[PDB]
Amino acid sequence: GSSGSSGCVACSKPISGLTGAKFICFQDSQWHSECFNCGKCSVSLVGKGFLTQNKEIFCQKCGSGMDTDISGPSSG
Ligand SMILES: [Zn+2]
Ligand SMILES: [Zn+2]
Repeated sequence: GSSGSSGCVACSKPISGLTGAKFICFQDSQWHSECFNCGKCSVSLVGKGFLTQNKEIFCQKCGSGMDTDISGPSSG
């Protein structure tokens, strides 16, 4: 996206380019190590495998899309 610059999606600070910092590039957006985590709990996703549903980033346990039943997790 050559139209402008940006900062860490999680804090908007300007990333120190390729100066040697530890960063992640997901969907061309910028994330820092300390800012890469499960949206539902904040556990660091740096190391562990992450999940992506509804464009959101979650941990395995939280994103466990178990095909339990077609009723239960709804108003009933
Ligand atoms: Zn940050
Ligand atoms: Zn979680």
